[PDB]
Formats: sequence, structure tokens, C-alpha cells
Amino acid sequence: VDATAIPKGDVPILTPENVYAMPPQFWQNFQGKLWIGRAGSDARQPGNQIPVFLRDANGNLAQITQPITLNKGNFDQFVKDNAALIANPSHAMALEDSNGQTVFNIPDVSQPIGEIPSVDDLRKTRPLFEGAKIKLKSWHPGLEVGGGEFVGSFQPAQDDQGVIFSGDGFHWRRVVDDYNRLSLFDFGAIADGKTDSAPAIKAMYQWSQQSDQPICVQFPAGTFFVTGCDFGEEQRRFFRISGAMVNFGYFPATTIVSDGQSPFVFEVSARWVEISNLIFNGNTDTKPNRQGLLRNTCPGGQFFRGACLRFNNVGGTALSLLDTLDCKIDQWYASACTGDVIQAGWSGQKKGNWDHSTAIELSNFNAQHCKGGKVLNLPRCSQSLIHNGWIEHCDNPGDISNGQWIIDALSLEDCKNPLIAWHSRLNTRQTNLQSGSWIDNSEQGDRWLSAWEMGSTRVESYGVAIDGSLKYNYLTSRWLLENNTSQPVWYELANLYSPTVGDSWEIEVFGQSQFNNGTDSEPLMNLIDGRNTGGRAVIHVQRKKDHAEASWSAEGSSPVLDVRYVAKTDTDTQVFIRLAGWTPSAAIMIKSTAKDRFVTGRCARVDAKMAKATPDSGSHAAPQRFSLHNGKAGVGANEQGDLLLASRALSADNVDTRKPEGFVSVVINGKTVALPYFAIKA
Amino acid sequence: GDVPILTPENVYAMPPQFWQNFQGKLWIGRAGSDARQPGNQIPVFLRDANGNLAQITQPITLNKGNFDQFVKDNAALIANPSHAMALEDSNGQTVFNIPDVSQPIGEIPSVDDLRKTRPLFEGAKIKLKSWHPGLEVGGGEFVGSFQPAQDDQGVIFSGDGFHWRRVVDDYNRLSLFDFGAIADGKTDSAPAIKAMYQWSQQSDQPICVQFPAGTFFVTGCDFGEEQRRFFRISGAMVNFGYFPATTIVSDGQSPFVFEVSARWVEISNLIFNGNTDTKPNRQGLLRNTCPGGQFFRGACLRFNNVGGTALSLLDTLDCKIDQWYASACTGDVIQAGWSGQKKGNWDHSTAIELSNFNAQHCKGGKVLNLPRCSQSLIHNGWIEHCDNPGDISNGQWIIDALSLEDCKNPLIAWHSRLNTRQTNLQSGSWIDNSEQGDRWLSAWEMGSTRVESYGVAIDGSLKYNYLTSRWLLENNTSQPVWYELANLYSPTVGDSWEIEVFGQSQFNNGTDSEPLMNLIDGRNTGGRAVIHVQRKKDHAEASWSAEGSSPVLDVRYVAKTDTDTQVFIRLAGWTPSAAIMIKSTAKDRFVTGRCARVDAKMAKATPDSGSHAAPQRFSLHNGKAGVGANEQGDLLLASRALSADNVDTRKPEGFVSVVINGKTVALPYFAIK
Amino acid sequence: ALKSVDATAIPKGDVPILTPENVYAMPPQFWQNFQGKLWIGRAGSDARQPGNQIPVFLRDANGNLAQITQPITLNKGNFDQFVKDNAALIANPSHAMALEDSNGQTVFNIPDVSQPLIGEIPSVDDLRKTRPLFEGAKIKLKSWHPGLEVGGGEFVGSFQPAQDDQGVIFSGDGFHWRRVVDDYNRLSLFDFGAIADGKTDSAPAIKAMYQWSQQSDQPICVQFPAGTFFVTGCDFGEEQRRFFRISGAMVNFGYFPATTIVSDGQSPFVFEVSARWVEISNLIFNGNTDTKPNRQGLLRNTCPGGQFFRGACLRFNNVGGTALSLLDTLDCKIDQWYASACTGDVIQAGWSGQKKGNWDHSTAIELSNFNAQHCKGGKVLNLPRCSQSLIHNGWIEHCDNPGDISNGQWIIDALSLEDCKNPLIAWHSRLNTRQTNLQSGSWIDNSEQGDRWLSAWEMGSTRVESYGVAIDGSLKYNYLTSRWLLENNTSQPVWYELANLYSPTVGDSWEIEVFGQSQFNNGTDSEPLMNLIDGRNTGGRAVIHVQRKKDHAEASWSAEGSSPVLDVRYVAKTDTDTQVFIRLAGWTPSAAIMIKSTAKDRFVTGRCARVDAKMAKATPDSGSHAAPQRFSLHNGKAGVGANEQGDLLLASRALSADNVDTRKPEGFVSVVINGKTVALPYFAIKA
Repeated sequence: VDATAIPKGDVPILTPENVYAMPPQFWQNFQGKLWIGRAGSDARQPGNQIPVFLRDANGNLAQITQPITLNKGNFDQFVKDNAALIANPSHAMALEDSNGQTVFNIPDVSQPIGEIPSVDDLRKTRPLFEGAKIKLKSWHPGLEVGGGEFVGSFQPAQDDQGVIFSGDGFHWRRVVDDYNRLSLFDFGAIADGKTDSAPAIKAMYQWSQQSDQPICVQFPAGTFFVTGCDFGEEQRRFFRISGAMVNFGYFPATTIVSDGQSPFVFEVSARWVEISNLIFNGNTDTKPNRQGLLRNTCPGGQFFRGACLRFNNVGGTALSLLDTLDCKIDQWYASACTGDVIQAGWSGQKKGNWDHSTAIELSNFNAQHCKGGKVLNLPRCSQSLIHNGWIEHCDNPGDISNGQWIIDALSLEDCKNPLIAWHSRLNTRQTNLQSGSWIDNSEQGDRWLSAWEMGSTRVESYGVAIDGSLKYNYLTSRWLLENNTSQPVWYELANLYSPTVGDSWEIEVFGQSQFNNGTDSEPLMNLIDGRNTGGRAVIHVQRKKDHAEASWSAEGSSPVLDVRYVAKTDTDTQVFIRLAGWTPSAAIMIKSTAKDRFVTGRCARVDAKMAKATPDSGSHAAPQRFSLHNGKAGVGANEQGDLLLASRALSADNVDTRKPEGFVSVVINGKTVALPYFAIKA
Repeated sequence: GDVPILTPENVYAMPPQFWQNFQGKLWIGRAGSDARQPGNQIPVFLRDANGNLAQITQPITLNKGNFDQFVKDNAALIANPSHAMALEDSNGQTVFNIPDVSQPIGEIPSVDDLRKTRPLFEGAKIKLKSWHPGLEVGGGEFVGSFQPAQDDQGVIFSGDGFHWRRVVDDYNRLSLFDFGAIADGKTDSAPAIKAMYQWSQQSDQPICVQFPAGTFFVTGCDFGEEQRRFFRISGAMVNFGYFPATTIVSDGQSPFVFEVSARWVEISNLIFNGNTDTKPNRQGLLRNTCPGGQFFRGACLRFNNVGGTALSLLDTLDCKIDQWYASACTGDVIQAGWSGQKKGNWDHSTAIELSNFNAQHCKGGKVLNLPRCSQSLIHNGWIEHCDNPGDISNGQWIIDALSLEDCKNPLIAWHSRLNTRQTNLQSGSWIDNSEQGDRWLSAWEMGSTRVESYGVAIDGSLKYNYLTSRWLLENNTSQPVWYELANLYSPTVGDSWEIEVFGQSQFNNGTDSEPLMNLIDGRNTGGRAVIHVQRKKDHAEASWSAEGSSPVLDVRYVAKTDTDTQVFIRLAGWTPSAAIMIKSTAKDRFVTGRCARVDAKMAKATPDSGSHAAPQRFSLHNGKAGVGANEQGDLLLASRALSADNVDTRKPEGFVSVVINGKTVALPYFAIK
Repeated sequence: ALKSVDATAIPKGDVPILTPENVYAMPPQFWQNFQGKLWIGRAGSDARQPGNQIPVFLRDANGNLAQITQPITLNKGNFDQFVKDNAALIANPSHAMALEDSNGQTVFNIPDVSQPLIGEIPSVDDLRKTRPLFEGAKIKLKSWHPGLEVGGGEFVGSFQPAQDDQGVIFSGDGFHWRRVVDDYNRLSLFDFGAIADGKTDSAPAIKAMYQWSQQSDQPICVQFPAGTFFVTGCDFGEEQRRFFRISGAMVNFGYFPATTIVSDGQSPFVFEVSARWVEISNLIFNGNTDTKPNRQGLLRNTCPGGQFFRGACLRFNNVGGTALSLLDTLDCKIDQWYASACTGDVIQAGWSGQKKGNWDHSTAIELSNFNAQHCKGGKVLNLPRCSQSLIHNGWIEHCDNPGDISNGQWIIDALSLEDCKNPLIAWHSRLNTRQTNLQSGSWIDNSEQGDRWLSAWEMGSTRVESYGVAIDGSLKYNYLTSRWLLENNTSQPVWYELANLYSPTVGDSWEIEVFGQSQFNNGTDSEPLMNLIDGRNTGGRAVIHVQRKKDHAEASWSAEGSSPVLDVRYVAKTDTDTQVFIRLAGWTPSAAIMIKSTAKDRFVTGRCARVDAKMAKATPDSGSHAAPQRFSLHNGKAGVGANEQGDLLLASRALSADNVDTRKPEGFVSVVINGKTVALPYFAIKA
């Protein structure tokens, strides 16, 4: 029979692949009768057989009489000849064995097992009928990975290299129980750390985008070689990439390795990105390169989610984000990275004012021995947070300049250069700085925001530093002293440690002696021992060239009668006060010029004792003096008990000495007297 | 008590190979016996459609012709349910030989057909293709039983005198598919949810209710009012955090999609789309009304177009809601109330922790309806373009990194004990922490503390070991040095600054080796300079005083702007450490954006010619009498003027020992008559 | 068929190649129905062909051997006799094997069973006794233990040597079966022979799965399925390893894990590990100390030179021993953990180094989202010398000893101690705290008792509360301002009510500083100051003193420079409460209210000091008490002041006329008295 003796639209319905794709027992043992019949009826029935043509590899096109006898001999011959059965794709098919038992009876193959070794063979194996089930042993020949059950179809579907495998006028659909349990194995990846799994990653991403499946790129456990993947230009909504989903906090079960040729292993443009449970070994220690893990190119708002990420020997920028709206990177470790680790920039697009990054939360991270680039390349990060982070033996902790950062429990240890935080609005607790490490929060370089927005607050166990305003309801003391007794009592206030020669302390004993009514019953005549409401004592202490010395003043109804001091060392000064009788509550409030713990390690201390203690023999009386002036004239008092006065001394020659010009009412001691003054000669 | 033992559904169950080909012999004998045997055969009756009971001589011949006819007449074989049964195949082989079908392949398309198929024997296995016909979902392997078990619509499917139990390798891999839910976002999956809940309660399995990935239409599920221990509801368990792989839609008719009453509640990995934007309604997601303590756990939740209260909680002992998003919700989002109609016992909520959330374009309702929340926390939250950020009044809140942008009305925080850091207020948004409305606790509990980068505001007490300065100036030379302290920005006319230069000049011993005679230049311990700066109608003017051994000899100022004033000090020789401590009446960053600044220079710099000298003055009085000094170098005195008439003028009454300038001297006073 | 052969006459290296287990291992349909012929031939040949058959010996019940004639006839009768006689076919383990049915159709044709249908086996006991038919032969294990249908799966046979690991490899005499594992992360202790009955000791399974994961370098380590498991003390001690992971059923249950461990109390810890990295998650441990008292904890890690620890979703019920014991911790995260009625320590961490260097502390301890209830006899937290450490949102209620965090460095947010018998011991501990909730006499002892680990210079705590701030250390700021700035852009003085002062104790002193001045007109540097009160001056303030007396309070106020205040009145109508009014001067553009107090704050007492700020325009009631205008600057002997009558007060040593030269004033000094520059006279003192 000839070439154009074949009906229009007739196709090969059975090939050697159909012999291979049925169990060995069937090939070798089966003997029976095959009927290719008219569609919509039993093919064994009379006048139902449609034309069938045997075609050799040579190009033979002989018509074959039905039923077609099947047996090992005819199978062997069909395979050897690389032959094919051509007939109507719309056909009935019926097979019975040597006896008469119907194996199958399909009236229309277009309308509703055996094993296949590879995808290569699957794409060349036509289904027997619409719904025909097959088992794929493995994606690649004899790797025992990326296999599963497959349902055959004649309907047109494009090969996606994972779920749909298409041949000439047919395809096989992977039977997927849970779509969220597919991996790169299903898309033809191999965990040998050599075979490029980039085609599998590109195939699985395109599949997820088209079929709208959120799992996206899913790595199974093991090591994967990946060449640069550019999904670039086109803005997508989602790019998710996750390693083996197991609860391993430290070491993910998936590792990525590359050739260091692309600037990033993954080049994406997506509004929402999620990357987790991955180790990236950049191999920059042995084959130096500039290859990072992921860059997001999408302008006008990015959302990022990182979790359980290890960057080992990365020469490039590990993560590069753009126009960040919300970035959460938790449980990430960087070891011996020579490039930037966490980098975020802005498009500069005037609209939405994309001239900064927003809501960066970095938590539970450890950067070790990172030399060359910046661990944090995060300038202009507003409404951002750092929680429980360690950066050790890293040259450049990096840049958080012009930012707004809550920083809880950040540790810098043995870092060559400081964390750059120029014009950065920091709000910190428990910053741990060892081995010469520090944070540079100075006003160097360019300020992004107005001068009015500048300042940072540091809240430490050892004190508070506010580069800004303070306001409170009231100022109290940690130490309230009480003398509910008519007799005075000697207390030891504290031992003052003065780290530097010339350091000055002022102890304000705020509060008065007496709490009895009738202070407005009589006018005050005795300014010292009178009946006035209000009072304080002001003790001055300064570390001198050798040891220290003291001097004290008071106001109103003084809470202190006397103060003595003991200068045991050059740095140490014990301060005692004779707490006046009937002193109900006296608050201890201190001013100091001494360096605090923020400045030096061997810093200023107030070793508070606040205990009843008589000053020992060899204690020195702090002289009772005050001195209020303008550097020319003023008023004071001395320890002898004389009022001190200072003013321009006068020549008697310029004074009308004849008699006082006038008088003014002054209450000298207890008595209202008349203070005289003389006229000044013109 | 004979029953139908075989039906048309039994012919359907077995492989199609069997129907078409199988020739054989079927025996039904008495139990505890091989039925293929003389004297073992019990009577078997053939029921037909509109047909008599009749009887059939065993063995029962099986072939295509018989099966076709048997199915045709909707026929059945009637016998004693407790029977022996054996099957041969013309050849005389054994397919199965069962002495008793009472105690120890096939595919079935639907649960409808499964509930109609009687098992051949106890432990007979079949495949369920799908829960619903031709839907490829909710299927599995089932082991048949004659024992009486009730249909639970998921694991056990019951007929008349039989049931089918699902083989479950892991109970935590069951979904609503297995209980007959359809992920088409139209067919009501409420029967499946109710069925899976009832199952999990009775079987005491903790997974409770578990959605697969996809969209599900759910009519209101009211889980009675009786108090349960647990209610867990979860969408597709895949690590996302942004968009859960499970969406819920509804008809908006119930007040909540889930009416629960449990001590411990878990919602996670769900999007609820309320559809108020198109079909206005008042349907929330979940309300828990279990009294006497509640525990809540929310994670990865999206609320889109919710008209009702998204979450309603009662008598909360502990509530954690992390990674939750609300867009275009017209009702309340996070709502928590209490049972106690009077104070004492159940009159508040405890341990509310909201973290990593974003409420956007929520108009009408309160995003946070959380009054009287004690020991509570907010961490990294954003409320943008919302009418009512909500109510946290009479609360106790740690608030880290809360953002309010373009919110019409303030976050109501009346009498609320706030402890805040890095609050971002943009586009006229603010927090009302005032004392309006009812105070829940005592007046002694009130107060908030706001720690910002730009300053600290304490509505309460402060105490510290000692006050130091950010700026310590040193002059370890004999010669005075001109420093520029800072530039002061005074945003309002009249704003007053006072720069206390704490510390003294000189640090040599023997200050208490002689009495103080010269109050200015004497061997003294202690000292300070007090520089006063006020912004006047035009520019600023200054003046300054000192105490003891002054650290400052001179003060000059440069004021070439209404707002700006540079302050310079001539730091005295041998000033080993001088601390700069400032007071100001000027508005800080909490009040205004164009706020007060101290631009610290603290650098050696001579005043630039045009600088004006700050007069050396002090003034201590009561408003009637006092003492002072002026720049000329004169002591000032103020007191009541006396008439010479009222004074005994001829002789001084007495004297007092006064040290004038350097010398001890007698100060006179005349008597008044 | 019947050729009697001696055991000593059987070729060296010949073994039982087929046993009754091989008949039981076939599908039941095969046993009953199959009829055919079996060939055992030389390795590398078709065993059916002439001159390829090797000698096969049938062993009988009594142990006798006869060489059988091939082909070997297979049928139910022969299968029954073979099993009934507990018979075996002995031949060369290296052999070809061929099976035909009675028709002559080949089932197998294997030229060498050592080079690469499917039966079922009830238990591993039976699996270890079943020799594979050939290399790569597939079998289906129903379950690990007979009739439990857990720990079953698909197995592929081999004659290659492999040691039994009791989970993945099950070996017999010259063969083994390897489990088909698609995902090694889906294996559980069921696969290693554990039973979820809470009675049968699953220690062997835990030890087996552990040693497998170590030898195989699989990070999953020990994975429990859901249920209650009985575990005797497991010792993985002495040998220093990298990893120890142990986890219960991995399903997101927030509150109650689906896996419970229960033990006998005989070991000090259920798990004795020595690893650098440790992960415990999703486990309830019921110590049963309430009914059978003991000192058994859950886990101790003894690995020296740095330990990492991650804990999540852990419940400790009735634990008699130390629940968790860590050594030389470098990083410890314990999130979502609960302790109920435990009599021992719960979270314990110590160090190895005796001397004050190297390993003498713990580092980066982060305890979060925890709740300890009714724990009595031990420390909930036994964590001395914990540096760079954090507590976030934790409750300790009705526990005798909240524990020891002394000599530490802690951020503590939202810690609640309620009805705790003893304080949390935090001696010399560097605390940085917010929203600490202490109820029913619970407290934190942050005193300086016992040995201080670090230097005196490192000491101090900061407590930031809603009601106030307490700094045991330095404070510095750019400038002090006020919550309250009062304005009077008006030539007339205006009355304001500042606040109601609540003084909880008799003798409590308040000082209200009204910082700022009256006037803001230029030319204060034009004239020399002559009138110290009303003169053109820059700077100023009013200082208001208020003290609670035996009954009510009384006041008194002084001023500086250009005073912002003209008058002060007050209302003391109770012992505790004092309203303060100020007559704010004309043209005072901004006055900041700043306060000092001796009164006890909220840190000290519940009924604490208050400033009930009003800061509003209000004229004081005619019955209000006027505050006397006074100041008083002295040294206790001499000084200066002013009284409300408007007289300057001076104090100094009195002089007798006899020691004064009354003749002439010795000299004069220039003094500006009431604006006018005059000469203040002075007399000389006789020697």
C-alpha cells in the first residue's frame, strides 16, 4: 500500500515505546488478538475494524488484516524493525488473550499500567487511551528520584518539565496529591552538587507562576549546583525559594553552590519575596568571585522575608534589596564573607518618595570573620529594629547612617572598624562592645533628614545617655534619709570614686528639718534658725592633686548641721553628714563632672552606704561656706561665721563723710535695725 | 433475621476485569464452615425489582450474562448476615474461602456509593476514588466492618448493618477534603468543618479542623455554647507569612463564621474575605465566648473586606497575634472584652501581645478594640489610612515601633500605662494618652514613659545615682581659653535657656587649711557658672553669674538670627573638668517638628569681633528685698527705705563682724525709734 | 529425589538459599494456586538449559540431607510439606535461578541472584529470617512489631554485607533488607521499633535512631511520632559530638505538644548528651514526682568548650530533677516553655572553669513566652553569671523560688512574678527592665549580697516603668525641659492652678521651680543693672517650697532675675492634698514647671506621691492661703535672706562696741541700694 493511500489525519497510535512501557511478563508470555476499531462501538464487532497500517523504519506502509496477533515473536519483530501502527487517533481498541478473555474493551480511546524508566522515554510513549496510568521510575535514567504516577491524555498541554510531559499529540500529567510537596527533583534537579539545577529551578518557577501555585521554587534536602538564574525585567507578585522544610534552627538540610560567574545566583523582580532554609557556599576562599545569593530589582515597594540562612565564603553581596517596605531576616549566620551580607538601597523615584528603606527587622544573627565588605549595608533605614545580634572578628560591621533603629542586645567583638551610624536615630539597650569595637553615631558625612530630627538615646544598666530633651513630673532620690528624733544623727552618705584628678561632685541633700505648722504665723527674722518652709544642704567635693577636699552650704531650714569627709585614696572619698533633728525626709541628688561608664571602664561611682555611722578620728571637717557672685562683686559666708561681702572699694576723698545720707530697714541677726549709707561726692 | 448480603454496588466495587471475564461458582454456607462442602450450604433468596423472594440452587453460577441481568433488575441476594462464603472460577481454583465473614481488590467512585456497598467480609479492602463523584479529592483506602459504628462523615461511613473505616497512617494529615469539602469557593464546606470538629472532639485528636489549600465557602458554624477544652482551626500548613494558601468566603448572614467556646483557641494560615465592599454585612471570622479565662494564638492571618468584628475574645488570660493583616475592614479587627459586670474578678484582659501586623484602609470600626489590657505588648505594627486605630484605654502596654500614618482620629489611650519606643506619627496621626472618661485603676497607677531617639518624656518620677554631662571641657594650662559651647535654636520669641557650667577652676590642696576671706578668688572647693540666654523680640540677649571658684571668666554671644544664638565661654586657667548641663523653656520634638536644638560645638574658638559681651550679673530676691551684682562690679541691695526722722541718727546702736573684700571689718547699724 | 547425603559431604560455602519464610513471604494467592518448576543453576547461565543445573540438597525436619532432582516441582502440596517439615533447600549462594509455571511460561530467568512477585512480611523478626530470592528483590513489611501496623514499609533485599541498625537495615545470616526512604526527614522512632503505648521502653529505638543518624550524618537525629512514650535513661555521654536533635510530632500545636515522654525516675536525666549544638522541641515530659518522687530531669548536656541550645514548645509536668542542665553556654534560646508543679530546678546553666577566666559564665540566654506554675523546692531559673541575656513576656506564679540570675546582664520585658514565696535573686545583676509586674508580695532582690563576679565599675541596673524611671548609674541629656510650658502674652498678670500635690507622708517636701522670666523686650545689655528685682535683666525663675506639716501643708517662695511669678497662694484642705496657684507675671512668654520631691514614688509604695497637673487659668478661692515671699542663703552660722514684710535679712557674728573704733568709719565700698549708687560705711576692729 502507498503513501497517499492513508486517510487524512491518521497518526502513529502504537510504537516500540508501547512494547517497552508494559511489564516484562506481558511482552514475553502474552498471546492474544488486538482490534483497532471505529470510535463509539466495540472494535471486535462486525464492520467496526478501521484501516491499520504497519510502517517499518525504512518507510514500508503495508495495510495489516485484523485481528492483529500479539506474541513475543511479533513484539520482538515490531521493536527490531522500529515499526509503528498508523490509524485514526479517534478509534476504539479491544484486546483479548489466546483463550477469548477480554483484557480491555475501549469504544473510544479519546474519552474515559506498566513502568517507564525516564522523562526522555515518557515524552516518546503515546498513551493507549485517555486516562491510561503509567509509573515513571525516575526523572533521569535510573536515579530513583523525581518519579511518580502519571495519567495519559490526547488533549493539547505544553511540557513544563515537571507536572506536564508532552510528546507528538499527547502528554502525561503527574498525579499530585499535595501540590505543596513537589520539589526540584520533579523538575529534573539532582542532589549531586555538580549537575546544573538552574533549568529545573527556572522550570519550577514558570510552572508556579502559570498555575498560580504559591510553593514556587522548593529544594529537597542535599547539595545543589546552580548557575546564575535571571527571571529579570518582568515584575511578578511572588518569588518564594525554600530549602528542606525541617525545624533546623542552626544548619539547613539544603546547600547551594555555584561557579561565581553571575553577580547573583537569583536575579528576581517581585513585590513579595520569601527565602528560607538555605546554606549558600560562595567558595570565594578557594575560587574568589563577586557572586551573591539573591538580588530583588522590583522598584516602588518590596516586602522581604528571610529565615534560617547561612552565608559561607560569599564574595558578592549575599542579599541586595530595593525600595524595602517591610524586611524581616531572622536566624541568619555569615562566615568568612568578603562582600556585603545584608544590603538594601532605593530607586530614588520621586513618587512614593522612594529615597530610603522602611521596616528592616534583623534578629538572632551571627556574623563571623567577614573581611572586605559590610555585614550591614543599610543606610536610610527608617522604623527599623535589631534584636540579639553578634558581629565578631568582622572588619566592617557596616553602615546604618541616617536610619531610625531600635537596637536591643547588639554585640560587636574584635571588629577592626566601627559600625557607621552617622546621623542615625538610635534607641538602644544592652549594647555589648569588646576588643576595641564601637558604634560611630557622630555627625560626619551627609544628613538625609532635618537637624530637628537628629539625636539618639542609649539605655544601659550602668546609666542613660539622651542626645535630646528630658522632662519628668518630679525628680526624687533612690536614697531618702529620716531623723524622727530631736537629736542629730551621723550618716555615711557614700564613697565617691573620682577617676581623674580635679573631678567635682555636688551632693544636694534636698528637704528641710522641722515639719511643725505655723511657718506663716510669724514673719521670718532669723533666716538660719527661723520658721521657714523649704530647705536644702549643698556638699561640694573635688579630687585635688593628692586625695580630695570638701565644702558645704545650705538654704532655709537646713537638713544638715555638719559634714565630715575621709579621703582614704587619691580616687576614693567617704562623705558623712550630721543629719539635723526632726528631718522627716531628705533626698540625696548628685551632680558630677567625672567620666561615666559610656566614656571609660574605670569610671565614676557613688558607692551608696546611707547607713548610721559616726565619722572616725582623722576625718576632716568640711568647712561651712557659700559664695554667690558675678566674678566682680557678690555675697558669701565663712566657717568662722562671718558674712563675706565683695564690691568696688571706695576712696574716702569721693565720700561726703559728714553724716549718713539715708537708711534702709535690715533685720541683722534677730533685730530690725537701720543700715546706714553715705553720699558719693560728684 | 435475614438481610441483603449482595447488591448491584457489589458488582460495581470489584475490578472491571471481573465483570467482563470471570466465570465461577459462588457458595453461601453456615458460619464456622467451608461453604464449598456437602451439608454446609444455607438457603439463598434472589430479590428482583418488583420481584418475589424465590430461591437459587447453589453453587450460584457467575458470568457476564448473570452480572448484567443482576444489575439490570436492581436485584439482591438475601441470606443470614453471619454466613460462610467461598468463590471458585470454573477451573475449580479458590479466589476466597471464608469460614465466617464476621471476623478476619475494588475501587468505588463516591461516599454515596460507599454507604450503599455492603462489604463481602469483615476486613474487606476498597479504594475510595474521591469523597464526591469525579473530583479526584477526599479519597483513600477503606477496611469494611459489620460491627455497629456511627457515620462521622470523614473516617467512618455507615450503611444498614455495615460501615467503612478509613485507613489513616497519620491523623495530622487529615483535611476537610476527607470530610467532604470542595475547594471551589461556592459549595458550603460548613457540614465538613462541623463533621471534622465533632470527630476531633470525640476521638480526642488535637489537629481539630484543618483546611487544605484553596478557597472555601463557609456558612456560619455555631459550635454550641457548651465549654470545650480546645478549638484549633488552620489553613494549608506551608511557611508563607504573607499570603496563606487557604481563603474563606461566606454569605455574611451569621455574626461570625466560627462561634466557639473553648479555653485554648488557635487560628493560623487563613485569609477571610468578608465581601462588605460589594455585599455590605456584619460577619466576623471567629468569636470565643468561653467564660472564666481564654487563651488565643493567631499567626499568618489576612482580613479583607470584613464588616463584622474579625476576632472577638472574652476574659483573655493570654493572647498572641503575630503576622496579621487587615485591608478595607469596616468593622472592629482585634476586639477583647470581659464578663465581670462589676470590678474585682473578670473586669479586664491580660497578656495581649500583637506583633508584625499591618491594618490598611479600615473605616468605621476600631482596628484595636482592647480596653483594660494589662501586662500587654505591641511590637513592629503599622496602622495606615484607618479612621480609628482604636481603644487601648486603661491598659498597660510596652509599645515598640508602632506606626500611625494618615489616621483620621487618634489611638484612644485614656488612663493607659504606656512604655513606648520609636513611635512613628505621620500625616496628622497621634496617640491620645489624656485623662478623659472613666479611670479603671487608682490615680497612683497612672503615668506613661516615652523613650524616643530625640528625647525621653516621663509622666512620673525620675531618680539617678548622679547627673553628669555629654560635654566635659578641660583647661590644663595657666592661660584662659575661648571655647564655643553650642548654637541654641529658639523656635518661639521669649524662649529662655540656662547653661550651667558645673565644675570649678583650681584643683590644688589646702582649700580647708585657711578660712575663706575672698568669696570670689579664695581657696574654695565647689563652683559653677550660670549663663542665661533668652530670645527677645529681635535676636537674643544674655547675662551670667558664678559660684565659688568659677570655671568661667567671661561670656560673649553671637545672635545674627531671630532663632540662632552661638554662646562662647572664656574657660578659666586650671579648670580640670567642666560639665555642661542645660535647662530650656523651648518646645522639644514631642511638641513640634521645628523644635529647640543644642548644636554642640565644644571647640576652641575666639568670639568673632561682632560677638556681644554677656553682662556679669546675679539677682537673688523674694520680689520685695534681695541681693545681687552688676557688670560694673557693685553689690546690689534691695530693702524697705527708711526716713531719717524714724532713726536715732547721732550714734550707731551696734556692729557685726563682716569680711568686706578681703579684710574682717565692723558693719554698723543705727537704731529705729 | 531420594539421595541421602551427609552434612560433611555438602560443598563448602553452600547455605540455605530458600526456607519456609520464603513460602510465607510469597503472596497467599501464589501459595494456594501456583503450579510450575524451579531451577537452581550455575551463576552466569540460564538454569533451565542442559548442563547448567548445580546440586541442590533438601534438608528435612530431623535435619537429614538428600540431593533432589531438578527441575523442582512447586505446588500447594509441596509448599505445605516444605513448611510442615521446617525444610530448607541448601545450594551455592552464588547461583542462577529460573521459575516456569506448569504451562512453560517463565516467571523469572535470573542468571545471577547476586546481580541486579512482591510478598508481605508481618514483623522484622520474620524479615531477619527471610532470605531474599535475589539481589534487589522487593518485600512489604506490614509493621515493625507483629500486629501493630506502625514502622512498616517497602524493603529491597541484598546479599552484600550491612550491619543491622534496627530501623533502615534489618540483616540475617548472609543477607539484609534496606528500607526504601524517599525523605529521611519523614522517618520516626516507629521505624526503629518504638511503641506509642506509654509502657514499652522505647530507649532501644531512641539509641538505634540516634546511632543511625550519627553514622549516616542525617540531621533529623531522634524524631518521635505523636503519642505517649516510656523512655529509660539514655546515655550518649563522654564522646563529644557536633549535633543532638530530639523533637516530638512536628505539627503546629501552640499550647500542648502531641508527644509525651514518661520514665521510671531511676536516671538523673532521661537524656545524657554531649554535643556542641542541641535542639529540643514539641515534647511534654511528665516526671511523675507527685506520685513516685525522684530527681530525673529531661536532658543534661555535658559537652565542654561551648554549648549552643534551642528549645521550643516544651512542657515540664511534675519534674523531680533538673528539667534542663546546660554547661559553658555560648547561645541558649528557650521559647514557649511551661513548667507545672516541678520540685527541682527547671532552666539550669553552669560553667566548667574554676578560675576567673575562659569558661566562668553563660552567654546569650534568651528565655521568651514562658509560664511557671506551683513549682516548689527548686529554682525555676538557675542561671547565675548570664551575660548578653534577655527575658521577654514570662510569668512565674505560686513558685517558691523564681530562682537565681545574680552577677548577670539581662534585658527583662514583661516579666510577671505573682504570689512567689521568695524573691528572684539578682545580686550584682546588671538589669535593663520594662513593665515588671510584681503581685502578692513577689519581688526581685537586685541588692549587693554575696560574691560580685565582675568589677564595681560594671555594676548598676536601669528600670524603665510607665509610672517612673530608676537609674542605678549615670544620667546625661542635651537639656532639661517641662511637660508643662505656661504662656502669658498679656501686660496683665494671670492666675494659674499648677497642680494638686499628693504627699503620702508627714514632712514630705516639694520644690516647684518656675523656670523662665517676665518681659522679652531688647536692651537688657544697654543699661548696667541697678534695680536687682524690676531692672532690665536676662534669665530668672520663681522657686516655690511646699512641705506637708503635722496637719495640712504650708508654702513659701523665692525668685531670681526677672521673676515669672508675682504672687503664690495654696489650698491645703486635707492632710495629703495641696493645690498650688501662681499669679503668672505680665509678658512672661514661656515658663517651664520643674519639680523636686522627698515623697515616696510608685517604686517604693502603692499609695505614692502624685502631681495632679491642672496647669489651667484659675483664680484661687478668697479663702486660699497666701505663700510668704522669703529666701535664705546661709552656711548655718552666717548668710543673707528676705522676709514677706520686704526687709533684707543678714546674719553674722555680733560685735561688742568696746572692740570697735567708733570714732570714724575706716573706709567705704560702692553699693547700689534701691537703685541709687551710695557708699556703705565700715569701722575698724581694735587689735
